[PDB]
Formats: sequence, structure tokens, C-alpha cells
Amino acid sequence: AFPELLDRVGGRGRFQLLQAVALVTPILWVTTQSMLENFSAAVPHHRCWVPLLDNSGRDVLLAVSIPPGPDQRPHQCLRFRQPQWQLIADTEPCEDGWVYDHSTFRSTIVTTWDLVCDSQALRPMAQSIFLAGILVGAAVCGHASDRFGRRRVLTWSYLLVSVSGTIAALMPTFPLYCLFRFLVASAVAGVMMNTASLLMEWTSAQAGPLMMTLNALGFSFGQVLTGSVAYGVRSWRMLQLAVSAPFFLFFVYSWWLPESARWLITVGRLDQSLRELQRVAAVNRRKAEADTLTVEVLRSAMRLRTFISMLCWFAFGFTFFGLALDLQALGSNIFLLQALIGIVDLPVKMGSLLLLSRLGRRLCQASSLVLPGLCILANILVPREMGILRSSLAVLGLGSLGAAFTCVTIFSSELFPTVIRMTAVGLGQVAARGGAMLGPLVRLLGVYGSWLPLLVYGVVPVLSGLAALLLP
Ligand SMILES: O=C(O)CSc1nnc(Br)n1-c1ccc(C2CC2)c2ccccc12
Repeated sequence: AFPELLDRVGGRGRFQLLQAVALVTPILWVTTQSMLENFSAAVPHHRCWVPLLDNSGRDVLLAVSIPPGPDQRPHQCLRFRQPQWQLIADTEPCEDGWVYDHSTFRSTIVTTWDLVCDSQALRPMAQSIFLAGILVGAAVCGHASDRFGRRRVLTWSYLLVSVSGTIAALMPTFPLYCLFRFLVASAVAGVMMNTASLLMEWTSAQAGPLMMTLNALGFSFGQVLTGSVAYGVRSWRMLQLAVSAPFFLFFVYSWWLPESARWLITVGRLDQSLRELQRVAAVNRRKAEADTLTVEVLRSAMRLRTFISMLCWFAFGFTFFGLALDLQALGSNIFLLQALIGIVDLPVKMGSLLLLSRLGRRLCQASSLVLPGLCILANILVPREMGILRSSLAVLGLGSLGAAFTCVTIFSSELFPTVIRMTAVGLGQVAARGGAMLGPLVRLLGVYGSWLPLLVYGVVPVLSGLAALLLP
């Protein structure tokens, strides 16, 4: 009887739009917390400290103390025991600290904790930890909202994000920074899950698509904000503070939004449900049918396809969250990137969807994985002088993976007995959040050659997409 009550109280109108506006400004700043590791953990050019240079012909002094490296650069991990003045065999690891290049970034976490050379694996692990935190928090919060309400959990998760972010920028050692970020990730996962549930709960008939696409396009405008606030704030201790502070301001105003009116009925909190419904009626201005509500009415109210879908989400997480958290290897000008991604994404997603869906439902699913995977794979062959070509195939490569998110959120999930779709979209997101933890771990394989990470990162989407043609 709840849909009839919702029709009696509103639908579309004013409040159902104010609520949407009030819970999407925070989803731009959840994508400034996830992809900040391209600007707060960026490896600059690091050389070895020398007593000759850098105080107790600059070019000759640099050439005599540091042996030449393989990639046409001074060595980043070794120095000469004694100035080899024979240069008009014996090398010792750096023992006086590195010297970094401060020309685009002032202080990253790499600069402050020396996560270079031998201690290199720790950098692709500080992201897998965060994704594991998101995975854990998206599973714990599921069993903590059906008993504590759907609005209180969001309000407290805002405060948790704010406090954990404001604390994580003031730690003196790596292990604690790898734990407070875990807490931030769990709270962020809770925020996203509850925002989606609240967005759908209050809306009927006009929500099947529109509502769950508004969360996914808040991410695309969020990237453009990461680029901008990093063009501006350049340090790393003043970036986490500036990103985590707005969540406290969101927490204060989050005390006025009404709670879900469908959860209040199944628990017996009829009186407050009535208060919430009448309050919503006044904002919606449809104060004509609301006189009907007199407690009693609310008292009466109180396999192959499945496997194909999971593989598709796994491939989005593995490839996107591994190749996008190192946009320093897909080209240059990191600030210009992370902003063209969303601007490409929205026109690309809309235009690709409109044209391809007319071919068929399976064709759109197939062409949204093989195309970006092949675009990424065809990036190795390009020589490192057509930057427009190497960067363009990267921008368009990563942007087109963002249309797989949409073409498997609404257009798909019908490939089942078709009762209701909130059965398997949930199980799909478990895979995508678990392929992201098994994500940047592939980037640990930069040794044994450097082409292999990109090769795997392009092959996996291609095989996953080509397996979708085997539906029967
Ligand atoms: O929880 C989920 O949404 C399922 S996978 C996941 N886990 N953490 C995050 Br953030 N994401 C994310 C899932 C999907 C997107 C699509 C391209 C627009 C994201 C874009 C930017 C940052 C994170 C994203």
C-alpha cells in the first residue's frame, strides 16, 4: 500500500527534487578522496644525495658522482663511493636520503616517507588497502542500517568521514596513515550505499533509471574537481584537510532531511512516519489528500547469465581502478587529465548508448568492453613521441570503460526471471569492489618488464567482453 500512499502524498514535485540536489553535492567530494593518490602520492624524479653537490660546472659534478641509468637519466638508486674523476663497478645504495624534484608538487607522501627504490611495493599497496576498506565497509553497513534507520547512518557516516579525513592528514608514520584511510574508505562506502537507497526509497514510477544514474554522473563531475583543487592546493597535508572539511558542513545540514517513510512502517514507528509524511506534504504543496492519513491506513499498510554479469563488473574494477590510479604513466599533464575524463564520459556514454542500443541489447554490452580494452591494448605499440596519440588513446580508453558502468546498471540486470532488479545489481558491485582490491596489485609487476601490466590490463576486458557473445 506504500505506492498508493506515495501517490497520495506526492511524486516528482518540489521535495523529491530538493532531496536529490541535497544528496549529490557530497558524491563529488567522495571522488576527490578516492583518486587523490595521483597527486598526493606522485613519484617525482629522485636522485641520490651527494656530498659534492647539494652543498656539504654542475653538469660535470652530477655526471661524475651518479652513474648513468638505463632510461636516459641519472641513476635513481645508486651513487659512487668516491668521485670517479677518471670520467672526463663499485656502487653503494643511497644512505643519506634522496633528493627530489620540486617543480610541480611540493610534498607528496613519497617525499615525506621515502617510498622509492627498495621500498617501492608499499605504494601500490596503500591503494589496495583503501579498496579493501571500501569492500569491508560496503558489507558491514548493510546489516547496520536495517536496524538503525536509513537517515541516522548517513548522518553519522558524514561525521566519520570528516573526522577520519581530518586526522589522517596529521599522522607521522606510514602504518597509521594506512589505517585511517581504511576507516575513511569504509565510511565512504556506507555513505554511497545509503545515499542510493534513500534516493530510490522516496521515489516511484520515475526512478527506475534517472535516480541511479544521478549517483554515477556525480562521479564524472567529481574527477573535474580533483584536477582543479590539485592545480590549486599542491601540498598533501593541506589537501586532505581541504577535501575532508566540507563533510562536516554536510553533516550539520543533514539533520533536516526526512527519513525513509517505508522503513518506518515495518518497524512500528507509525507516529513518526505520519509526521514525516505530513511534513513532506507541506513542502510538496499537495496538502489536499494528506487529510486522509489517520493512522489506520498506515496500520493496514504495515545461471549462465548470472556468471556473465559478474565477470563484466570484475573487469571494470580491475582495469579502471588499476590504470586510473597511475595516470602518470598514461601520458603527462596530470591536472589536465582527471578532468577530461568526465567531460569525455558524459557525451561518450550518451552517444554510444543511443546509437548502439538500437543494434541490440547484447550488442551494446559487447561493444562497451571490447572497444576500450582494445583501445588500451593498442597503446603499447605507439612510440613515445606521438603524445597526442598516446594520451588520446588513454583518455578515450579510460573514459569508455566508464560507459560499461552505465550499460550494466540499468540496460542489463534484466537477464533473469525478471521479478525485481535489486537482487543482482548488489552482487555485481561486490565483484567490482573486490576486483579493485585485486586491482593495483597488478601494477606491482613493473619488474620483469614494464609492458606486461598494460598488456594484462587490456587483455582482461577484451576476453571478458568477447565471452559475453557466448550467452547461449
Ligand atoms: O561502490 C561502487 O560504486 C562499485 S566500485 C567502486 N568502489 N569504490 C569506488 Br570510488 N567505486 C566506483 C565505481 C564506478 C565509478 C564510475 C566511472 C564513473 C567510479 C568513479 C570514480 C571513483 C570511484 C568509482
